[PDB]
Amino acid sequence: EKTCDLVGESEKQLALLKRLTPLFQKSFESTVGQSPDMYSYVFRVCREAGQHSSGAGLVQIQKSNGKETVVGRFNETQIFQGSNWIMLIYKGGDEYDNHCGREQRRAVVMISCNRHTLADNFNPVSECFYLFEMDSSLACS
Amino acid sequence: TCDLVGSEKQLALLKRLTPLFQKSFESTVGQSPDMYSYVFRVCREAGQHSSGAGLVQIQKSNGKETVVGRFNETQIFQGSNWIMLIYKGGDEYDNHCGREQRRAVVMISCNRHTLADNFNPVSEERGMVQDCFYLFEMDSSLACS
Ligand SMILES: *[C@@H]1O[C@H](CO)[C@@H](O)[C@H](O)[C@H]1NC(C)=O
Ligand SMILES: *[C@@H]1O[C@H](CO)[C@@H](O)[C@H](O)[C@H]1NC(C)=O
Repeated sequence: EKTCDLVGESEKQLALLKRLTPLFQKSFESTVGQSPDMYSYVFRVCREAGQHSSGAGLVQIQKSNGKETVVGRFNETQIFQGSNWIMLIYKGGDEYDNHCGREQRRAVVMISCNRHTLADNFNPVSECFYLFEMDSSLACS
Repeated sequence: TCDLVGSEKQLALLKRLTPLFQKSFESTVGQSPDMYSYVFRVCREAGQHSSGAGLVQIQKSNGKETVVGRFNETQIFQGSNWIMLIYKGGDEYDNHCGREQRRAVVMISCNRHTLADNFNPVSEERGMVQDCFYLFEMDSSLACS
């Protein structure tokens, strides 16, 4: 019954967490790259993404063989709300092998207000920083 | 002007933002005594005592300026209806957040009715320090796609 664990205990962030509950059971996926280097990014809200990555909230899957690399874990979550957007952050991903000071990967998902959908249009923006975006009326105010 | 921490993509993005270079943005948050004024500029000096600052925090009680981020260390990304501008290399925290260098993150949302407006931090000095993250927002049709 594990959900998001806030990095630190902002109640403003806990309320934000309850506001996104409607997305907890949805699964977001997007595939970029081209054969044979196609990678599938699967993202979940406060639930585990991927098939072999316990605690991962967003994983990168090599389409060729299904090898999973954790980008972020929902047990190290941060969440902020702007005028018409919500920023979700998952820390504690797998460390880089020979890049970025070999630091733990991290996922940043920019959820934009879209009054015409509860959830949709998830995709990576630019892949020491993994940026993604998606639309949701939940990020509307 | 801005110095990328790089990318042709961010370079085009920097030029796409030129229309905002000579404007200055300010927003004051929190109430007496501990009120703070945040001054933000695009690829241009924002501080009065802080050289190379892209975004500064001014303690209103005494005028102490803190560099939140420098434009000589810029990063820029564009989403569907937003643009994320990042200024790293701000002054280090004194007794918070591992005493690491501050950085400013500004979320520019698409707004097809203003070239630029509604600049403000997403939280107050207090909350921002607690979260070890200085996040700001503003509107601009330049962030529209
Ligand atoms: C998150 O969960 C992972 C499980 O592998 C653990 O290693 C890590 O310490 C946890 N992070 C925190 C700070 O809770
Ligand atoms: C940015 O400028 C400051 C001087 O104010 C300097 O300390 C820092 O090393 C510079 N960073 C880069 C990108 O060279």
